[PDB]
Amino acid sequence: SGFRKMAFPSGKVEGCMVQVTCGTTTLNGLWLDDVVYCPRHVICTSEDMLNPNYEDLLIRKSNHNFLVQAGNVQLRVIGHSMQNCVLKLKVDTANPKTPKYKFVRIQPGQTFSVLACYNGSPSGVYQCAMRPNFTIKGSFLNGSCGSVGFNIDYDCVSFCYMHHMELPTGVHAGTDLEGNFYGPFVDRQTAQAAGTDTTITVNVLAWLYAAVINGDRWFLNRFTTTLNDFNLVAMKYNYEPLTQDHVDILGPLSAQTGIAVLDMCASLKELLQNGMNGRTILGSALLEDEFTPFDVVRQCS
Amino acid sequence: SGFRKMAFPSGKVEGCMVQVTCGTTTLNGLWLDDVVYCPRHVICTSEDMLNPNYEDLLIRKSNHNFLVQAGNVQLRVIGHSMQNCVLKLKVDTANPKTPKYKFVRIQPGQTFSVLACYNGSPSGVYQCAMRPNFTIKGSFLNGSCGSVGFNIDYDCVSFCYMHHMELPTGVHAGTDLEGNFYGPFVDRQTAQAAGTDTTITVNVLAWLYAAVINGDRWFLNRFTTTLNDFNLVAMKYNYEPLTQDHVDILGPLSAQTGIAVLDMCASLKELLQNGMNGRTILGSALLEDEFTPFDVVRQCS
Ligand SMILES: *CC(=O)N1CCN(c2nc(NC)nc(N[C@@H](CCO)c3ccccc3Cl)n2)C[C@H]1C(=O)NCCC(N)=O
Ligand SMILES: *CC(=O)N1CCN(c2nc(NC)nc(N[C@@H](CCO)c3ccccc3Cl)n2)C[C@H]1C(=O)NCCC(N)=O
Repeated sequence: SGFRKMAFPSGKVEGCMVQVTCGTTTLNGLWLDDVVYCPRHVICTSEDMLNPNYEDLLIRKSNHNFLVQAGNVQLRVIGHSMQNCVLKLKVDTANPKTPKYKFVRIQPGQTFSVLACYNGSPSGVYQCAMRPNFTIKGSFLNGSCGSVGFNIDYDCVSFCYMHHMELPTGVHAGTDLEGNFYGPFVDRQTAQAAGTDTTITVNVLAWLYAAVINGDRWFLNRFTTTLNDFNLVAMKYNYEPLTQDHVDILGPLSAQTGIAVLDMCASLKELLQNGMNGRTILGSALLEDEFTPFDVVRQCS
Repeated sequence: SGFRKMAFPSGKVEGCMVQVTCGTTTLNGLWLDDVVYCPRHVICTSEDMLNPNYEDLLIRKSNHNFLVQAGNVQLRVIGHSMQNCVLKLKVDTANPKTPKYKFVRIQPGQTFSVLACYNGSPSGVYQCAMRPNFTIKGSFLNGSCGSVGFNIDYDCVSFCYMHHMELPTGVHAGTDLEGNFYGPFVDRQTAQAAGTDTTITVNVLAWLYAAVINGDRWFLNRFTTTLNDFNLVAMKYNYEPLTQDHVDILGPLSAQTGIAVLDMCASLKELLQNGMNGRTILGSALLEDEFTPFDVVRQCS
């Protein structure tokens, strides 16, 4: 019983966090086997933030310009290279704490855990979702760059996010672990701003199933809807279209609760049109969209 | 920027989780130095749940009736003893991953991280608060007993909670690590139920300061209030009394934002009396009370 924003246990990722310093710039890196990954803007000088040519900046560096510290131990850099917007620092020691891992890029609407770090030291763990506009609503302060996002499945860490910047609205942008940005953001000074966002409909429906599994039933009704008629309502309320694949993915939660997916859609339509009339679902007075169907199944009975 | 329900990194606690089996009952234990701690109801037989005499149940046991597994390694039990509602199983191996730790009992209104576990294997981490009625609104399934709650300060884990049961409303009850229950709950079959709860006023005020630090200002006003006049409003809305100590504890957040505590109280009074008129604070449409002043300071700029 209960339903919380739950992250994956962070220990396997804690043992990978290091501090990378270049000049007077310090941020976090990720140490896997004998490579340390970090945002390439660690080599950016405050003099040309407008259009850094990173190829130029990096050719002017040697290995000894990179200070890597794992706890109280300094790691000798023996190679450096750029991959898209990430730097790869080869070190002379393989991390003995390297978990089984993968680099996976996630979709908008999928969730992951973030281990926020400062000066290579982990400070907290929380759950986040990739928004439809490829930002994340994180919690990060200055120096958090290089903190990572990840999911864990049977002892294997799938890294999906490395933090690079805060946008003007206070939301966050970064890359996958191959250095490729999520969304149109760039690691150079621009008035870049998050494009218009939408609500993740399949996740709101998953969360309504969580609520029914946990005994919140007040929002149910005897009605059904067609997919097409529901999607006309979704569009009006800035919700993403619900696809037949989404309906199929919600199949197990449907079967467990005995509520057809299009019957739940009729409830969501009524909540969008009427509001909640001062009631709450799973302790929230708004419709929550940062739990996937997988998240609900993992957490709920 | 941003404000999330953030837990402490869980690695130091993951390395302490083990599985304890007695008969056909399995739950989690906590392995620190050469002792494993777990709920004593692991020795309860389904035949007398009504008034188990645990002293009797334990005298009838030997060391070999306790199976302790740390990962894939079985730990030899060499001593067993009861302390209040916890069992202490002495094993022949000190946990090499034991962190610096303390056993601390927390107050209602204080927060902590929970590492939910099943069969000695960690599954997720989340943040929780001790409610004024000494329950916690956790997320736990069958077999979660023995999962712990904790805070971390400069490499030292202060354990404050061990999970023992779900109450009929779906909230959770357990003990400190000395085996003493939080609240009036008992590890025997009763219609025990959570007593009436209240909202943690000092934490709501801390969270309004977080919102101002993060640029949500719409709820501020030019008014002030006296402490006595605010507390008359608090009582009406089932909020805890605000003490002068609470006002003092909010001093740093007051100073950083330039908003006097009693000025923020005037805003909270207006939010209680008027509602939010369809607006949100820090992504919530209700007043959040599970962030302490310390939590806000740790997370915010
Ligand atoms: C992750 C982290 O700890 N960061 C983000 C990067 N960094 C920073 N500082 C400043 N000060 C002027 N400016 C930037 N500008 C961004 C572009 C935004 O358009 C930039 C510019 C050049 C190269 C790379 C980048 Cl990301 N970046 C310090 C620090 C931080 O959190 N800064 C807050 C603002 C931000 N845009 O991240
Ligand atoms: C933590 C955990 O994994 N638990 C909780 C304890 N346990 C359980 N099962 C059952 N089945 C009938 N009953 C109880 N009763 C509680 C008292 C509630 O009044 C009890 C009775 C005797 C001794 C100790 C206790 Cl806690 N407990 C299984 C399992 C679980 O989560 N059960 C759900 C219900 C509950 N009360 O925890």
